[PDB]
Amino acid sequence: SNAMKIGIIGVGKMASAIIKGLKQTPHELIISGSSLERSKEIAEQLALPYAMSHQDLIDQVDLVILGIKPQLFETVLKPLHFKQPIISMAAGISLQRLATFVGQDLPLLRIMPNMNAQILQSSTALTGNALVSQELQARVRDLTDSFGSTFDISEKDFDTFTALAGSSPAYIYLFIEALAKAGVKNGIPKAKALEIVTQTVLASASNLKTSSQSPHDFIDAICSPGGTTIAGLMELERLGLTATVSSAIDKTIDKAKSL
Amino acid sequence: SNAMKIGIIGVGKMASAIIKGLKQTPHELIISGSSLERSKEIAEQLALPYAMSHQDLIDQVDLVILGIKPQLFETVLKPLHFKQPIISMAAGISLQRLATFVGQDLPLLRIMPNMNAQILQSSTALTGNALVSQELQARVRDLTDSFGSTFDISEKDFDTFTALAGSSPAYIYLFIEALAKAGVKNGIPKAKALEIVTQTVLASASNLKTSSQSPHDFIDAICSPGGTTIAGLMELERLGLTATVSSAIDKTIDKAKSL
Amino acid sequence: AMKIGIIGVGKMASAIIKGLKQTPHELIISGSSLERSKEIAEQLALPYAMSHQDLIDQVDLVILGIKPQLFETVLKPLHFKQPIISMAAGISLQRLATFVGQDLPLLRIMPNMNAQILQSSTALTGNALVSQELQARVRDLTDSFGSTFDISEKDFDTFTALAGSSPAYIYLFIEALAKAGVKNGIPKAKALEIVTQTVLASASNLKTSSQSPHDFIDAICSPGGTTIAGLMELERLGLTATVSSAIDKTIDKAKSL
Amino acid sequence: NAMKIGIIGVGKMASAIIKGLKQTPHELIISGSSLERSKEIAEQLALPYAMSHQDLIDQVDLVILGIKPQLFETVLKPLHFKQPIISMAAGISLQRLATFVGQDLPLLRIMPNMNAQILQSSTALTGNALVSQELQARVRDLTDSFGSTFDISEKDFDTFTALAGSSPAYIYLFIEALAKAGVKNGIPKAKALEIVTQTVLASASNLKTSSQSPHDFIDAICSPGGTTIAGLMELERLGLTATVSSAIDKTIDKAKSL
Ligand SMILES: NC(=O)c1ccc[n+]([C@@H]2O[C@H](COP(=O)([O-])OP(=O)(O)OC[C@H]3O[C@@H](n4cnc5c(N)ncnc54)[C@H](OP(=O)(O)O)[C@@H]3O)[C@@H](O)[C@H]2O)c1
Ligand SMILES: NC(=O)c1ccc[n+]([C@@H]2O[C@H](COP(=O)([O-])OP(=O)(O)OC[C@H]3O[C@@H](n4cnc5c(N)ncnc54)[C@H](OP(=O)(O)O)[C@@H]3O)[C@@H](O)[C@H]2O)c1
Ligand SMILES: NC(=O)c1ccc[n+]([C@@H]2O[C@H](COP(=O)([O-])OP(=O)(O)OC[C@H]3O[C@@H](n4cnc5c(N)ncnc54)[C@H](OP(=O)(O)O)[C@@H]3O)[C@@H](O)[C@H]2O)c1
Ligand SMILES: NC(=O)c1ccc[n+]([C@@H]2O[C@H](COP(=O)([O-])OP(=O)(O)OC[C@H]3O[C@@H](n4cnc5c(N)ncnc54)[C@H](OP(=O)(O)O)[C@@H]3O)[C@@H](O)[C@H]2O)c1
Ligand code: NA
Ligand code: NA
Ligand code: NA
Ligand code: NA
Repeated sequence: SNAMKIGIIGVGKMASAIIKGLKQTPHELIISGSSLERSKEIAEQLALPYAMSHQDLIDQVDLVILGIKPQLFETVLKPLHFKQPIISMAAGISLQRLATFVGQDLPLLRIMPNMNAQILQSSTALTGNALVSQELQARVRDLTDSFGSTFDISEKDFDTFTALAGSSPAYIYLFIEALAKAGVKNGIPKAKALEIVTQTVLASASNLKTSSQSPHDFIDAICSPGGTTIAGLMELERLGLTATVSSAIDKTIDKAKSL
Repeated sequence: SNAMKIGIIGVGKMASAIIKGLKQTPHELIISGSSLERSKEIAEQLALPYAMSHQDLIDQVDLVILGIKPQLFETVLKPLHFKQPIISMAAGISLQRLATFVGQDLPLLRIMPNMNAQILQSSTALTGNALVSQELQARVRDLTDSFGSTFDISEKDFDTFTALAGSSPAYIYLFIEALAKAGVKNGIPKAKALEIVTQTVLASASNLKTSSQSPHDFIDAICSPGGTTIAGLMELERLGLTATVSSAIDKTIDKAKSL
Repeated sequence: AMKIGIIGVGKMASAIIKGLKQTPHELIISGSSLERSKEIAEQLALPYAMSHQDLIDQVDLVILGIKPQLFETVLKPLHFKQPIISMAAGISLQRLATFVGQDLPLLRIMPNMNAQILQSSTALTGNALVSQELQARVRDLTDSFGSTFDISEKDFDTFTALAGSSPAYIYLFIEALAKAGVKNGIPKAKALEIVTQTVLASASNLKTSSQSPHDFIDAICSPGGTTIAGLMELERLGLTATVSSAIDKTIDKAKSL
Repeated sequence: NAMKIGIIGVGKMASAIIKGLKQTPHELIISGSSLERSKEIAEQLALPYAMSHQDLIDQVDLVILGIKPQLFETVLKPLHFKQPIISMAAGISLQRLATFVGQDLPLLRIMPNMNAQILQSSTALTGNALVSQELQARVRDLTDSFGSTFDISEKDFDTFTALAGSSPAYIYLFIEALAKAGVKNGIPKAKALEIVTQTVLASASNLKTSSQSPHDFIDAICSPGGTTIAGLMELERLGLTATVSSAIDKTIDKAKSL
């Protein structure tokens, strides 16, 4: 059948998020944690089969997905013997470096998902090494489409995409929290302030998405002469909002590079 | 019939946006611009009846909507004789001040919409003076629901809501532009960078909306220990993203207060 | 064809006379002292008056070229009897009526130094005594040394910053580009030639195009390129905030004058 | 005395010089990042396309490169060049270009800007040791067709890139800042922008035709106890000059690292 068996090594927050989307596929799933005790425990919570070891996982599966953090790739992967294509979700680790940990004869793929996988709206980058066929990439693209959208991104752009899509949800939340806290400062209860700004963020992003106008086109439209919005906007300029965000993205990329 | 005749005095960007939603109602619409030449010209563009003067507008209508900027309220309104309930969309002008321009015997309402009215997803505050009945408020709430959602907000909170919902779209766009420009700095074409971040902003806001978790709960989930996201987040802290946004909201509110 | 008189002729007033010489009107000037009047009249190839009042009695229209802080001192002891045009920053039509009279049509202009090449961007406005006749005759005057903007008086201080003061900010900006050129190995004259020509062309491109400045910025910023690196440095150090705060200060000063 | 000129990579900048190239006697042909893209671009620009880069190279007297600097190595090494080549790329020296395309070719660099769209680019031009008097003169006619041309030595190219290639973006951010200051203070954006754009245009024209320096002009415009001097000292306070200089330095750093 089109159905394959997929094993996941390391199941934390990001891997847990993509499981939900993977349950909506025909495929069979099996997991493997940091200890056997931990594996049973999360297999409990997710209602899925667990493996007795990572090698035990590897020996029965058609495709492996790696959910461990990048700092543990060498330690965890080198002692193992892989036998199928592997997908890494890890920031900062190239396909070339993965091949040294895992083997030069394996088709290897990289994805860069985000926590919006939780609602099947991840914005996920996908790329493969020279051993990945058209058909295999398409099969994996089916997997990524199950928990959001999929972007065909060159590997040389993966670190930048990690910042724009992978990490940015946190920056978006801090920004949202900032508007809401400012509502609190100024008289509006937190829950109410959050509801208003979250709905406004949603609507503003849809409006941009479906319009041919740029972000600056909208800003010109919204800033009435001598109005309240231009006052707030020049305060954003004075305090360096744009420089702040961009510097943050630079730091994110720098970290991805050093990993 | 339930249908009324509604006249709009001053039709710029914000008033143009709410027309689309008002066309989806049973009601009859008529507009009135800055000059008769301008009125014909925009009635042309919107495919609607225009009035020969503001008084000409006032004499045939069941409800007036004011789309002029706050700085022109005194100049434009005092010479006129109003005969029906009026809705003001203007930032910074209380119902009490409007009554001095327009009359102490009129039911008066305030709304605070945003440019997302363009896609019928405005987040709109609504309030009325002591002359507004339950039935009239409900009829006007029907109007506001035609171009988005409606919030029952005390007038004392209108200036803060103006900042959180009315002006914030511009701040959201500048923030989005900042992420996208940072993608450009780092190798990703503008259009592509915008597509990725706009979709991520959309998805992140839906995820927050439908979840019981706070923005900081999500941030903890997204920040892997020693990872790329915590690096970028501490850079946002170092450069004062939260203080920046909040100071901007303060400036927005200050301007609303001085108007 | 009227006889037009100018009281006070410094930098701005001198720049404006080149354009006025190309109108059919007759001109006469009056300075800070008889000697100064003659010195100035010689170099402009124009007649001069023996005193401000002597100027006033023979002239259809007065143009004021003195600094705002001299308006009271210089105008109060005179007796005007024509429409007056003020080019002064900070001085309202209302305040001027206080110095010269409540029965006079009074206009304000706000030109800039580009009058020298007849390309000033000049705001024009008048009080309640100004017919659509008079505003027309005066608009012909201002079109002689550039373009004319019908600007309401409430917007004059801002126009003053945007068109009147801004040439100096533009020049500091150009100078900064050229100094940056010098710092990095290109001679001052050559860098200034390059930059001036680039500013000139850029603004011509913007003017004839339907695209916004930010649209052009998007076209110019190649992904991973040099321009986006420089642009984000400008954002880091606050170019936009800095210009805006300078404009606010210009407007604050206009207000307090 | 007419060449055929071929163009490899056609983005914003390359599309901008076409208009001037069309006013020349020379024949033109293009080649993009795929055959599908070549035809879309040919459609938009009303110009012949080649079936591939080598196909372009094989039938052409001169090659102009409009690809990004980051792509030179990947795109140029596999090909076999057979004629003089003009690069418009930031940051890549003639010496480095020769390692990608061969040591036996006359090679030239230009540095234009987006004002080529209206035939008013400020374009630097330089050639390697293999470029003749006559060839550079022929290239000078090419760049003269979309603006002015500056004979500048290559050691000065990264600085020229910043002053003339990148600077229009800095000029527009400045104009935009002036226009937004207008909006903040009650004047509509379109109106504000019309006023400042016209002022920048006239100011730069006055400077060009005067013998006075920018600082001379500043002295003229700053009436004692006036509004301009107050704004000027605010620019000084907040560091306008050092800000522009620092951006130029960063533009040049980037060109160096490319
Ligand atoms: N979080 C995000 O929003 C995000 C977004 C995009 C990409 N990513 C990528 O996703 C990957 C995981 O990130 P995360 O945030 O999910 O990290 P996390 O929450 O810390 O999850 C890592 C998991 O791996 C487990 N683990 C530790 N040692 C192991 C080993 N010996 N063998 C098997 N499993 C082991 C840990 O188990 P215990 O709990 O028992 O210690 C933990 O649950 C990273 O590579 C990151 O680059 C994350
Ligand atoms: N823009 C927003 O995102 C936003 C958001 C929330 C609330 N608001 C509120 O909405 C109101 C309008 O803002 P806006 O951004 O739409 O401003 P705008 O774009 O400048 O529109 C104002 C319009 O009123 C017209 N007008 C001027 N004088 C008039 C008079 N004599 N009689 C009738 N009409 C006249 C102008 O006509 P001409 O074009 O011919 O000059 C202009 O089209 C403001 O009160 C503001 O507080 C705006
Ligand atoms: N400069 C600009 O770029 C600019 C731009 C737009 C608007 N403006 C406005 O234009 C006006 C002129 O400014 P400016 O920069 O041209 O100043 P300026 O060069 O210093 O001119 C002032 C002139 O007034 C003369 N004056 C002094 N006392 C006088 C008196 N008692 N009677 C008659 N004339 C007297 C001075 O004569 P002496 O030379 O003998 O001292 C001097 O020539 C100001 O009101 C300013 O706000 C200036
Ligand atoms: N932008 C400026 O104002 C400016 C000013 C002076 C000099 N420059 C220089 O001009 C060059 C291009 O800049 P730009 O702003 O025009 O960048 P751009 O718009 O991104 O153009 C680069 C073009 O190269 C194409 N391309 C990608 N891969 C290719 C390949 N495999 N073979 C052939 N063509 C390929 C791209 O096609 P697709 O669209 O199909 O991907 C794109 O259209 C740069 O080297 C830069 O240093 C730029
Ligand atoms: Na790395
Ligand atoms: Na107020
Ligand atoms: Na004043
Ligand atoms: Na370089």
